[PDB]
Formats: sequence, structure tokens, C-alpha cells
Amino acid sequence: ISRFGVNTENEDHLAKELEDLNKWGLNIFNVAGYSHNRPLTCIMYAIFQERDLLKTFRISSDTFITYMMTLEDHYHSDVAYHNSLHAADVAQSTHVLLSTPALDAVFTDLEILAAIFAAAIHDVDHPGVSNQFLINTNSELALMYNDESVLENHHLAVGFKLLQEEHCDIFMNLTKKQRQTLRKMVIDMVLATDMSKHMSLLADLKTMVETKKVTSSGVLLLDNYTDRIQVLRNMVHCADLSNPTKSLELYRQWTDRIMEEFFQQGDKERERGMEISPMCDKHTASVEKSQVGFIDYIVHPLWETWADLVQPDAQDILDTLEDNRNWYQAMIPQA
Ligand SMILES: CCn1ncc2c(NC3CCOCC3)c(-c3nc(CC(=O)N4CCCC4)no3)cnc21
Ligand SMILES: [As]
Ligand SMILES: [As]
Ligand SMILES: [As]
Ligand SMILES: [Mg+2]
Ligand SMILES: [Zn+2]
Repeated sequence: ISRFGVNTENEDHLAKELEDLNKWGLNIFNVAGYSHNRPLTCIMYAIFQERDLLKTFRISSDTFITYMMTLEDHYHSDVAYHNSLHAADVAQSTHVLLSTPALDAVFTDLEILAAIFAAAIHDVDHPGVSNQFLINTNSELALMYNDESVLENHHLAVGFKLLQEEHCDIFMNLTKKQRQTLRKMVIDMVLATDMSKHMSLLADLKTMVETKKVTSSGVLLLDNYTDRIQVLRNMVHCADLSNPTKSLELYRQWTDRIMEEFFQQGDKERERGMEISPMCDKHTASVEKSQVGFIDYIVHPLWETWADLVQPDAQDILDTLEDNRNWYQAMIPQA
């Protein structure tokens, strides 16, 4: 499949943008434009063929498209940030981190498959409000999940429930043991995307960079499953927290989107007479200080640490982040 719409010019434009598939500088917004709003289906199709995953796992191209298309329809188009474009961008970004030189020959194809799928499903059906909002407003979801990783459990539930129908089941020709290991890994990684778990995750990552063992040639030695899944769960977390590491032109659009989502929640809070969460207040929160604060406290320490694990591979990402931080600081009118 070369196009999803009526415009013949787009095949070319789409195919053009997909030349950057293996690069950090891919522009998912363009992919979205040239694919009739199917950034996730298109990107995943592209990633799977690049990695020969459909052949390696005997996934019919037809079952795959129908699954992806449906996965993608389960992202809410009326949610500013947490929609299929962010899913696409996290899938693509993980695709690039998986090919980093320092992790060469390290992961099985099942593992590579799990990480890319995890990426794709990891915010599906996101309502546009935070876990704390669902908990404080007694949502059906918080009731289902008992207030623990409410959204994350949900996203996983939806992704795997979409595989039940044979016409959608992309893992049909995996072995029971393979599916078993996939589910265990995908679950681990998506749950890892819960921000509430981030310090515990960074702590444990810092404490793997300490005992790190780069083999003679250049690649990291990860022998056991426990070290391997820890990198993957951190890679997908990085991917999700990657917007500030992209070109400024992309970071700003992402930033605009998430603030729109956050202020939509503020409005819904106010509408219900709840205490308005500070970063969700359109009347008082500085968009710019939010990003400087986000980078300084969350994104830099994570990437500073990822960059360490795989150096010098991520050095260019660190330089971009540091430049992007400074751009935002410089837009704060105060010293
Ligand atoms: C565009 C730069 N960017 N990308 C993400 C993000 C962000 N929070 C994400 C929320 C979803 O989980 C991954 C992190 C924030 C941000 N996050 C928060 C804390 C917050 O309001 N949360 C709601 C639920 C989890 C954290 N405050 O600012 C700022 N810029 C971002
Ligand atoms: As495509
Ligand atoms: As289906
Ligand atoms: As908030
Ligand atoms: Mg999430
Ligand atoms: Zn996400």
C-alpha cells in the first residue's frame, strides 16, 4: 500500500518523507499529512517492512493493516496530544533507538517486535486526562483498575483485546511460548511508561550504567533477560519522553499540543469545581517554564543517563535537548 487517500501527489510526498524512516529527524507531522491521517498505520507498516518483521513472523500484510488501522481508530482524534500521531512518533523513535550502534546484535527479533508493538499501543484510547484526574473523579477506569497505573493497564487491555478476532490477530503464527514472552514484555514496557514509576526507573537505570560492560568491539553485554528488558522498558520510556530531543520545529508543535490537552483538563476540572492542577491552568501556567522545568527535572536526567549507557551514540540528541532548553529559557521574559 502506497497511499490511504484520493491524492496521487501524496504517494510521492509520503514515500519522500519515509526516506527518513531510520533517522531521528523524521517528520511525523508530514507523514500524517501525506497519509490521510494514518500516521500510525503508515509508520508501523513502514517499520515492519524495514525490519522484515512480517516475513520473520508470518504476519499477513492484510491482517496487519486491518489491525493497525483499527488500533489507530481507537486513538481519540479529539485529544490534542495523546492521539495516533504521538503513537506513530513513539513507534518510529523506538525504531531508531533499537538500531543504535551500542545495542547491535543484542535483541532478538521477538524483543524488537515487542518494543515496537508496545510503542504503538502504549497510549491507545487515552481519554485526554491524567491518572490523577481519573482517580479524583471516580472514573469507571479508576474503579476498574483500583487507582494503579489506571491508563497504562487500560492501554494494554485495549491493544491485546484487539488481537482476539482472527481477522485482526497479527500474532497468529507465533508459538504459544513466543506469544507468552511477548505479552510479558509488552506489558512490562507499557506499564513502564507510567510517569509515577519514573524515578524508580531512572534510579535502576543509573545503577545499570554503573556496572556496564562494553564488549571488546563496541557493543554492550547484556546476557540475562533481566538486563535486556530493563533497557527496552527504558528505551520506550525515552521514546515517549523524546519530544524535547527533536528539531525545535517539531518540539514546539508537540509542546503546543500537550499544553492544549493539559488546559482542556484544567477547564474540565474547573467545570466540576475541583482543585485545578497547576500545570493545567490556562490562566496562570507559563508554557515556556513548563518545558524548561520538564527538561531540567525529567528529560535531561533521563537522556543524560541513556546517553551514558550507549555513548557516544546519543551525543547528538543531548546537544539538541540542551539547545532546545535554552531556546525556551530565552523566551521566558525574566532572567
Ligand atoms: C512536549 C514535551 N512534553 N512531552 C511530554 C510532556 C509532559 N508530560 C508527559 C505526560 C504524559 O506522560 C509522559 C510525560 C509534560 C509535563 N508533564 C507534567 C506532569 C503532568 O501533568 N502529568 C500528567 C500525567 C503524567 C504527568 N507536567 O508537564 C511537559 N512536556 C512534555
Ligand atoms: As505506508
Ligand atoms: As478486528
Ligand atoms: As496538570
Ligand atoms: Mg501514557
Ligand atoms: Zn505516550
